[PDB]
Amino acid sequence: MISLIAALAVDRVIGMENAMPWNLPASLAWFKRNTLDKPVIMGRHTWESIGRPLPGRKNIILSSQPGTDDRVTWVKSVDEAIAACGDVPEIMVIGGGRVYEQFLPKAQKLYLTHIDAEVEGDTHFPDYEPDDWESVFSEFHDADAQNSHSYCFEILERR
Amino acid sequence: MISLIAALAVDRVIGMENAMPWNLPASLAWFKRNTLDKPVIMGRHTWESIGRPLPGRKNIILSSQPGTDDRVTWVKSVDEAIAACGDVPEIMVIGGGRVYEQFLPKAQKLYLTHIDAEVEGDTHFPDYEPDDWESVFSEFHDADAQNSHSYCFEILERR
Ligand SMILES: CN(Cc1cnc2nc(N)nc(N)c2n1)c1ccc(C(=O)N[C@@H](CCC(=O)O)C(=O)O)cc1
Ligand SMILES: CN(Cc1cnc2nc(N)nc(N)c2n1)c1ccc(C(=O)N[C@@H](CCC(=O)O)C(=O)O)cc1
Ligand SMILES: [Ca+2]
Ligand SMILES: [Cl-]
Ligand SMILES: [Cl-]
Repeated sequence: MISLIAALAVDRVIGMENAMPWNLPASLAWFKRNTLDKPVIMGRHTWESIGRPLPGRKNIILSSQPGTDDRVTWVKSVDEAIAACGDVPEIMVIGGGRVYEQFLPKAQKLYLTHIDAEVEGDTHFPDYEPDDWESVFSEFHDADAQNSHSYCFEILERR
Repeated sequence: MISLIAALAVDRVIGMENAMPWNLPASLAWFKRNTLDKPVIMGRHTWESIGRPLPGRKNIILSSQPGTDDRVTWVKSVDEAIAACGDVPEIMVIGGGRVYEQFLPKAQKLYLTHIDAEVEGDTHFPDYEPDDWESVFSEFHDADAQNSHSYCFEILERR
């Protein structure tokens, strides 16, 4: 089963290249809890923003360009990315935009962090008609001394 | 001598009700570099925001209220704060607003990170007179894959 995990600002704006203007360690903990011990597929820009292999996960980079680093798996197509995962219960696709667009059709679950931040951006998370998806869990949190903005975790299942 | 080290958004904003809406590991690395192996003096709110004692530094908390952690030194006056420092070449004051206000008058140097972020602030860095300070180092950087906003590091020495 393929799942997409994303952090979205108002209007579904997502990061493109530069780091997003927010500080949400609680959201990063949610991210870690949901991807640990699973294969993660990301595009090149996401890899650069991360800056190192995520520990405890099989890191797969989908890109047309060459594999800089030997610590991760470089793939050139969706098929190859899938194959590289082997046979596991759940594959996590962590972005960016183009990567999400390529896997959404095959996706069965969405883990989303909705953040109350108005960011100007070009890229948006693909349009999902939540009537093709059942929202199964939603939990809101206010901003605090450690988290810059209000955020809401949501899990949606493909119906 | 005493030095103040701070991260200022536009209009000299240093703090908000919640965590600052930025992600700047480069600025945190500059903060680490310049405070390592030195005593650091902070107010209670800054302490609570950090969450733990800063490694490799002597952590001194200036507050009217009682000590909640055995890992740090709790002081009740600027005078006591200074004394707790011992015989060191440089004492770093890391905030917040009220602490900076109390130490500015005794400071000989400022290490500033100016960040291009427009935010409604709660607390601001005390107004400094540009005629009283000399900039001896400046370095600009744009936002990138890991840093959400452009910033510039500056070190000023009292004329
Ligand atoms: C830029 N980036 C991509 C990123 C960030 N937040 C997301 N958040 C959500 N919800 N979804 C994503 N796909 C997502 N992707 C990053 C950057 C750093 C780490 C990271 O350091 N993660 C550590 C946890 C934090 C830490 O140890 O500092 C981990 O083990 O996952 C993760 C993703
Ligand atoms: C909230 N806060 C106060 C803070 C933040 N940035 C600043 N930046 C500058 N330039 N000046 C300050 N006084 C300053 N103070 C913090 C929070 C965390 C860490 C921190 O984790 N510092 C690690 C470095 C970062 C890391 O390991 O992620 C250190 O060793 O100094 C420091 C200050
Ligand atoms: Ca100069
Ligand atoms: Cl990407
Ligand atoms: Cl404080």
